[PDB]
Amino acid sequence: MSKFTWKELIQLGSPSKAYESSLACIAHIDMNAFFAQVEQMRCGLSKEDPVVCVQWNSIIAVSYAARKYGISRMDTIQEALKKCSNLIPIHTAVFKKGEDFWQYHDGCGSWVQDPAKQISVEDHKVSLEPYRRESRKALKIFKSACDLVERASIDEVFLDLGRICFNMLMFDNEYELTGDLKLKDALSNIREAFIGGNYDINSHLPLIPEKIKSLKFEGDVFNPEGRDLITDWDDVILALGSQVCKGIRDSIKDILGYTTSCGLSSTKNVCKLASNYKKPDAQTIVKNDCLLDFLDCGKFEITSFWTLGGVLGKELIDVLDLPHENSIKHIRETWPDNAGQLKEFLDAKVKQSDYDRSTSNIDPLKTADLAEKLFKLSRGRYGLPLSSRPVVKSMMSNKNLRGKSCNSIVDCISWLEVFCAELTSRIQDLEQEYNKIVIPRTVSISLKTKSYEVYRKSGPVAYKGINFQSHELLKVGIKFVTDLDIKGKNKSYYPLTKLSMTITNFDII
DNA sequence: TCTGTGCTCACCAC
DNA sequence: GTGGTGAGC
Ligand SMILES: Nc1ncnc2c1ncn2[C@H]1C[C@H](O)[C@@H](COP(=O)(O)OP(=O)(O)OP(=O)(O)O)O1
Ligand SMILES: [Ca+2]
Ligand SMILES: [Ca+2]
Ligand SMILES: [Ca+2]
Ligand SMILES: [Ca+2]
Repeated sequence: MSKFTWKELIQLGSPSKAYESSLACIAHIDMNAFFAQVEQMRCGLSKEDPVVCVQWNSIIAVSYAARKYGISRMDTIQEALKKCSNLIPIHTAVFKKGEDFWQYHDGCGSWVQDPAKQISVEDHKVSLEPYRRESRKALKIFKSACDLVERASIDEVFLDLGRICFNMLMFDNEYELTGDLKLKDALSNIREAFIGGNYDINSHLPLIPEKIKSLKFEGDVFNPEGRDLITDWDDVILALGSQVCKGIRDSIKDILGYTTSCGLSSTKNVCKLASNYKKPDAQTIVKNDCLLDFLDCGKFEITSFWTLGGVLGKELIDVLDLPHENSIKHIRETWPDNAGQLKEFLDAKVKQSDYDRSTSNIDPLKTADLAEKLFKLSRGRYGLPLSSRPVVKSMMSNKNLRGKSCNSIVDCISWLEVFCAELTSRIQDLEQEYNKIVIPRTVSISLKTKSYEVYRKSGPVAYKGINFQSHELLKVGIKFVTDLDIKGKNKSYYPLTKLSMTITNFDII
């Protein structure tokens, strides 16, 4: 008999509950050196070209070819050039003050000797739109290939591979395990059993068939301990996932040119670590059996977990007297029976004045949740559902001003054109994300004076029509900046040190 | 193979 | 209400 029940297997077929099954097959896919690849691709360059994406004098993304020279985000452009003279730095696109479009100034930048070809920080604003556009393309590819996709960030997704896995397992007559061997023949038992319907759902699954063990994982399977690859149905699901996953990743590579790193496990949190384990263009598979091996390999700490890499993670180091090293094993070793034992410990720790509820990130009421979470996380069995992102509350386009650039109403107005164009662009990236029409009803203009005093005017934006139009947003912005200018006469004001436009009260009609 | 004249977003103590 | 801040790119 198998460790797993029919109920846990069948649940993969359900988007709502697939993640809760210990048989969950989840993937985390992260674009390698994302802005550098998008610039590489746009400029017709190879994967092995040492390109660097730059903002002013900083490096914001470093291609894996560039990293062979010890270049990193830490280096300034000039520094990175001393490591590799053949470096290809590419500035992000920029808005020019007073223009409503961004553009690329190729062969320009602070590293370029010629004074003619610079991108002055004083007169320009970075646009990340090209990276947003590319991310959106990636997203349409992922969404086409998988019925539940979470957009974790601009270059990251989670995929719930449940349906695909389950359906491939049960109904896929195409697939070849080997020459003269197919899935339908290798899995005839469980497939006949499933259609048969004669199982009780809490009945355990039949033992995997010897013939299934020839099923190949795609990518790098992390078992330091040389465990057997396929011992149970979870390993069958994960292996099927890995194949499905490579194909999706090859899609991204073939349509858009981007390499990715990918983590495959039964859990999001573990997927996130695993995608990051090998870069670039690698798939890391972590089987449930190798979970402990993986978490204990020495690269990870309590602090590695998502939402525990912040101050809350620190408090947990202090509040559980955690070792600086091997803290994952530690937490599992200290409370090996159940969430309860650690919950109680937290409660006991809380009361003695080792801390005050003024600077604390730990909620006493919901202390169980924390204990379940850590207990689960430490064994790599804490499964969160994939979710969509919260609707957008506000969008701001800002410029921190240096110099005397903003010395007048017309200067402001020139910066406003840029903010307004950028915001208009971003409304659209959202209209396409939501496939619904999105209009902001309120605008706010803010500025900091020469002496850093804040001025702000906030109000409704009138549309002479049903459709949002950029020029209407600008018009209200102009009025507000004009009113604020009047407000500041004979007071510290110009030259300004900051100016921004924030939209809010989005109607998602 | 963390960082600064980065950039943005959301939260909640004052 | 929001500036300072925390967090994430
Ligand atoms: N500290 C930062 N400053 C500016 N831009 C950043 C920073 N961190 C990330 N970004 C931008 C540029 C990155 O290409 C993109 C995605 O971030 P991230 O995935 O962490 O790194 P990456 O894709 O550049 O490298 P990796 O291959 O390690 O994922 O977001
Ligand atoms: Ca990345
Ligand atoms: Ca990332
Ligand atoms: Ca097992
Ligand atoms: Ca302590």
